[PDB]
Amino acid sequence: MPTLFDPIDFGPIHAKNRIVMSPLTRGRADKEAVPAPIMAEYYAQRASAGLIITEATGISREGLGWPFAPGIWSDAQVEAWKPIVAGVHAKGGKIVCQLWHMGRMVHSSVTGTQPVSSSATTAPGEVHTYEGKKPFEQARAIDAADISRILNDYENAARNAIRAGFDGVQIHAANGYLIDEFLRNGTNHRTDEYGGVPENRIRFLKEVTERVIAAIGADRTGVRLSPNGDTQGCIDSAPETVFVPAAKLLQDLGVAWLELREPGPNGTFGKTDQPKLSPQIRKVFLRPLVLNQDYTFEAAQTALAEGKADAIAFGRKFISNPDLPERFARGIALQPDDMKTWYSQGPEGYTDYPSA
Ligand SMILES: Cc1cc2nc3c(=O)[nH]c(=O)nc-3n(C[C@H](O)[C@H](O)[C@H](O)COP(=O)(O)O)c2cc1C
Repeated sequence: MPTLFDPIDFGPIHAKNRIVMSPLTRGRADKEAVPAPIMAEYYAQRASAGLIITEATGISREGLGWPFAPGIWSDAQVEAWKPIVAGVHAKGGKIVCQLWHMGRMVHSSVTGTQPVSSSATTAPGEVHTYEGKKPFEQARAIDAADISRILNDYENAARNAIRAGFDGVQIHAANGYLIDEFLRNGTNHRTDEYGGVPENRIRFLKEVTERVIAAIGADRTGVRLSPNGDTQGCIDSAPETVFVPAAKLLQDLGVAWLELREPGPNGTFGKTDQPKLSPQIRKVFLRPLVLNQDYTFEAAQTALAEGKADAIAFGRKFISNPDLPERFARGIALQPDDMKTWYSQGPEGYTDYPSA
């Protein structure tokens, strides 16, 4: 019954439509992870999205490896995010901060410390640094003092997001970052209460989510999961046995909304033959369910008509179509995105894609 053009409530967040801007790392902050003024223009250009999910935003230096990505642990960062968020609100938009701990996906040259993870494992390929790509480093398996600290960092980051004026947060529990490295049995080789059976592998997600909810409210908390397909060396051998229970826990804790990134067999941002778990998750998580990856306008419209999702998040289309909702409403061709400038430092390929 819903179309992409119909409004939706994400908890108390009143979105004007169901065309979500997915989280996109762009690397237009400074080397100190403080947002830069150009980011205000980039997000204001995209304020017609029913909801913007920010680029992944580091909760701590330990968890933030991506060159020129922002953080939200410090008041300098909070003060720089304030005008960015204000410019979206002034255009009638809504925006949530995606809270990031990268886990084993960082390089020590950026963070100053060894990568941390569920287990002492190594991501495949090479990692981005300020001196170019380097081999990934084997992580260290976090202990109870580290868990306490990391929970504190999620708590503080969530508080700071609200302090900056964000409408809410999304916990980044996807794409082979720290939480995902606990969830999936390909990365989690722990012997303690955080390893082994699915309820143990969900425990870290549970504790992060509980601490964010206690800080800012369940109704202001969303989560992203990526249940299916290897992403950055992280895969589960039987994802339904951990991700359907994870989604149910989130439902029971009061989490306001859930986004699933789901590659398919012919996916163009990763691909996989692991089946998509959205149909099973839709039956256990009953609040707004946002799906993502490879959606066209007609596939998205059909998903909402068939009750498969309440909203769809678009990533690459929002890179090059700041006015994606208007282009869809008006049948205007979608401008191609320039992959060479996804992660570069310029305004080129960032704030210089025109609106219709
Ligand atoms: C340049 C770029 C940066 C991205 N950064 C993030 C990110 O910060 N957080 C995240 O959860 N996903 C990130 N993603 C994944 C997207 O949110 C999205 O899942 C992906 O682009 C597929 O959806 P699409 O087919 O609509 O583009 C990124 C994708 C791209 C292309």
